[PDB]
Amino acid sequence: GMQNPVATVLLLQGDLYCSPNCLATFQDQARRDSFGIQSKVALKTFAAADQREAEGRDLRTAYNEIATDIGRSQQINENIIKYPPGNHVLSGGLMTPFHALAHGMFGLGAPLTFPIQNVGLNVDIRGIPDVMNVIQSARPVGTSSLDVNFAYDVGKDSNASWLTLGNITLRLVGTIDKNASGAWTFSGEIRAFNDVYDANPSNHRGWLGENLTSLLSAVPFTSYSIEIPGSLPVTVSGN
Ligand SMILES: [Ca+2]
Ligand SMILES: [Cl-]
Repeated sequence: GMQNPVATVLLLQGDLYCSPNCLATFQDQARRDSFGIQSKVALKTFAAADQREAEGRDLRTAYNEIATDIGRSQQINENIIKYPPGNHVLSGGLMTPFHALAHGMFGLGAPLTFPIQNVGLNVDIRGIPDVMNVIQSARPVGTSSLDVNFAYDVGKDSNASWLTLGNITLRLVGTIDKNASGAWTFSGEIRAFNDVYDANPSNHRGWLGENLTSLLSAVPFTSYSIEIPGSLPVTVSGN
């Protein structure tokens, strides 16, 4: 099998970590070794696997391949997988909040990218009064412009992404075509402002739970910026 027991345990735990049981299983591991080697190596593997999912790979395949590669070493220390130095990208998948968590403890404060299309937004503008108020403000019949920003609870769409981002600020930018009737169409795009990730584990207590938050309170962290590049084209109409 593997050249070491850390990789062996990773492969054994694949069915649980690459599932909805990931958090509970990781909490149990962290409790067992006091956020020790196996826990740190698991967390780094999650971040690596998420990175690979962001690049187009299958999560479980990516996870298994990283564990297998760790398995080529006879060593068992926490550096048998290194948190890489370059451009980290969040996939929006199962392991994304773990990747963000990993980044606060291993990423040296470097910015991370969360492509807007990976977040899982499904913004219903008609459900946002401050935006609808601006839409339906003093406008000429014909074409006019809209460019406004609004807070958004990402949990409206993805409890998961929420674990990483919480609230963010979105920008709606485009043009409105309106009738002499008062019927209108908006065509444009949603963009997102950068989000500060506060890597203090007390900010993550609800998700991480009592024991893990306690264990991580002892570990150094550096907060960082999450860049949320790109645009989501959208169309909205009303009266
Ligand atoms: Ca936020
Ligand atoms: Cl070793």
